[PDB]
Amino acid sequence: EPLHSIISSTESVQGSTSKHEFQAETKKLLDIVARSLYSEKEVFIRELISNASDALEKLRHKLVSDGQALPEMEIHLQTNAEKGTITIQDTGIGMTQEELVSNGVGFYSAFMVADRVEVYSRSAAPGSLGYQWLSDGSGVFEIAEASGVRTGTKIIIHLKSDCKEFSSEARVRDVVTKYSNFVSFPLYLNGRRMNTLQAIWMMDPKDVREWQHEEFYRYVAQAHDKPRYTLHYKTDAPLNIRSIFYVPDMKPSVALYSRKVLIQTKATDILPKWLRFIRGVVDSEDIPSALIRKLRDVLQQRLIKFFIDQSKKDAEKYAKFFEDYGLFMREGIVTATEQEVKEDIAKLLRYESSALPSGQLTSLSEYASRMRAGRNIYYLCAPNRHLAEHSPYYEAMKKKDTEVLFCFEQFDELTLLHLREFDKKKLISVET
Ligand SMILES: CC(C)NCCCn1c(Sc2cc3c(cc2I)OCO3)nc2c(N)ncnc21
Repeated sequence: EPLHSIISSTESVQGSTSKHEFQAETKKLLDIVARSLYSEKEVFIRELISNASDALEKLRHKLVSDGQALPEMEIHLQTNAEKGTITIQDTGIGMTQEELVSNGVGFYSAFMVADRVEVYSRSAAPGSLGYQWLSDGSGVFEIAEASGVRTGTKIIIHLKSDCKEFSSEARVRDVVTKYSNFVSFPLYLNGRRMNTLQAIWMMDPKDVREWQHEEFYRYVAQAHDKPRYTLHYKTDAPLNIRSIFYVPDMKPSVALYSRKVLIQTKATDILPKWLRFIRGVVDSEDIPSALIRKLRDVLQQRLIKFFIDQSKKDAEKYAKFFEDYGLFMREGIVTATEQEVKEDIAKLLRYESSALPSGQLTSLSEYASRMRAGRNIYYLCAPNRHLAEHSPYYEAMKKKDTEVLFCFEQFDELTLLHLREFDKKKLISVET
């Protein structure tokens, strides 16, 4: 068995610790984080991992920048049921003495579950001394020079009396696989490797290719088919977004990460209700019921444009897509309030036309681009094609030289009825 242990008692303090009042901001902040900020107390494990990752990254960066060799870059967790402790060490960039004295606020979440926190840290900088940092989370911490400290940071948590659960390996394992499956550096628990998954949404879209997208699709959608559609969307311009969206090839939710770190597996609010058929992940740093709105919209127009290009890249596959998911588009159109929201989604609708061969579809805008200036969009629900063609109501439009849209289902017609008007033109039935 591949048992990797890097965690042991090498640290010793020769002198005495100097005592140290928190600054008036930090006392209140610590209590806010430890007693209010988070709703689930397990997330401390999450936060401490995040920090660890960060440390490691800038270490890595730094070294690769200076152009020197890379050491072991790992994150280790150790549980101890009888000392009743949980420990997290990283071999990343450490903390200088000033960095410890002065100030990664997620760290303080540790005091949500601990009644004493014990830290050993040593900067990666050349000729850096190790230091010990101690605190009961009141208003007093202690600082002392320590020896036998490895480069990086070791955080030892002495759990509260009824928080002993986080000294159990099974519990901690569950928490880890829950929030930290996609950690960017190798993570071990009690000697055993945990994370195997690659946060492929952080990648460059050009560097990810099919088998990866399939693996991840099956992961987040918990499915066995393949995605029929794939949109890898990165942006920094409006807000920060690293997202992947899949449309299942089976005919009939998105996870919210930030930090390559899970926040909610069921982010139903991140996409509009009519795009609930979409699978995948949204990763955004601008995420602490308002900005989620901002993001939800941003994703909505992004996805709409996506499906439009999909139409104009492969109209037959998109035709099938409209047959399998048009339900959601009609629902979303009727559901919308502001008009051109309705029209935006309406750009995804595909219907048969009198000026098109029976079987072929077009959109409203396509229709309009052949609509001779002069003002109205004509449609008609018949049971089938040839019945619409032989409707007197249409045969009044045949030699009147006008194109007419053909619906074959009541929900389509109700949709166009609700829509009322689309871009500088109203939708009228030829039975009016
Ligand atoms: C390098 C440092 C300036 N980055 C700021 C975040 C501080 N920090 C943190 S959060 C933190 C941790 C503390 C602390 C204050 C913070 I904020 O006092 C006792 O230990 N974790 C780090 C880690 N594993 N490696 C390197 N730095 C860490």
